[PDB]
This record gives sequence, structure tokens and C-alpha cells, in this order.
Amino acid sequence: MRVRLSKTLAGILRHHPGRYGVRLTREGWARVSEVVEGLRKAGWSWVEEWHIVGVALHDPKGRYELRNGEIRARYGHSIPVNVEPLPGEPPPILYHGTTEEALPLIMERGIMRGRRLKVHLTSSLEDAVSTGRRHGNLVAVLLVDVECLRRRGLKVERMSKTVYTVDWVPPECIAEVRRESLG
Ligand SMILES: [Cl-]
Ligand SMILES: [Cl-]
Ligand SMILES: [Cl-]
Ligand SMILES: [Cl-]
Repeated sequence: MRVRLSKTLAGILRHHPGRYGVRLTREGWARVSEVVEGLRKAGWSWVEEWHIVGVALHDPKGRYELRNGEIRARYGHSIPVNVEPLPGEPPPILYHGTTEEALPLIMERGIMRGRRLKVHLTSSLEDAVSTGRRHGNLVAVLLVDVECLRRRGLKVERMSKTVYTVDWVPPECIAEVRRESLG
């Protein structure tokens, strides 16, 4: 964390900009120079703007967006911001990675947001597993019926090539559960 630049940047842009001296607009935008200065004040003496540009442009998932001198995270916020969705229709199945410990409550009342503003879904099975493992448990992957969501009046918004958001996933819209412990 304190050694991982992209992980630290995601935290600044999604959860806690103020303690790095970073101001965000209500669309999530930060000045890259202000991000670099905030990281340097926090002890990252070697960080330069070309690092932050590369964290964004070489990110494998499209976590970040640049615009002349500014940067934002496209999704994952716990800070209230508005990010406009990308064009594109979601595929019929999306994945959500979680823990086996969370399954009984998910089965009762669905997937609900944690600290983030929205529930996040991915078209990449690999990424769903990686995300579940961050919750540090036996990983469970939920296969989510996207048109079930839309039939329930939930908008499914594309925030990056592979990541989509929704307010809530009703338990009826969970098509399949795959448990790590049974692989
Ligand atoms: Cl968001
Ligand atoms: Cl708005
Ligand atoms: Cl926007
Ligand atoms: Cl999420």
C-alpha cells in the first residue's frame, strides 16, 4: 500500500483526497500536479507527473481518466462524485467477486454496496476473482443476470471497458455461485 503507487492513487481519488491535500471536483477530477505534491508531502519524494500519467495510461482496467493536466478515477468511489458512463451495452452476464462468508446475507437480500457508492460488476472472470481475494477470504464469484437487473428498473452503467455499476443486485438476479473452496 505505502509502497504501491497505483493502489495509493486509487485511494486518493476514490476515498480520501483531503489527507493528501487534494481537492476533487464533484465529477471526481484532481489536478495531477496537486496529486504529485500531496504524494511528495506524504514522503513519496521520487514521484513525478510522468509516473501518474503512466499509472493512468498503462492501467490494465481503465481505472483512471486524464484530461489536460487533470486525473480522476472512473469508478470505485466512496466519495460522492458523478462520472458519466461510457457508450456500450452490458453483456448478458457480469461477474461480482466476494467472499464465501458474505454469501448467506447476499442470498437473502442481494448484493449491496459496501463503502462504495455503487455495486461494481465486471465482464472479466479473472478480475472478479482478484477482487474477491482482496477481501482476504475464500473467494466466491457471483454470475449476475444483467437483463434481470434492467427488468427490475436498475440502470447498469458502463464505467470502463470491463467494469459496470448498479445500485443493487437483487438475489433473484444471481444466476450462479462459484465457490473457491469447491474448485
Ligand atoms: Cl463511482
Ligand atoms: Cl451531475
Ligand atoms: Cl463526467
Ligand atoms: Cl463493489
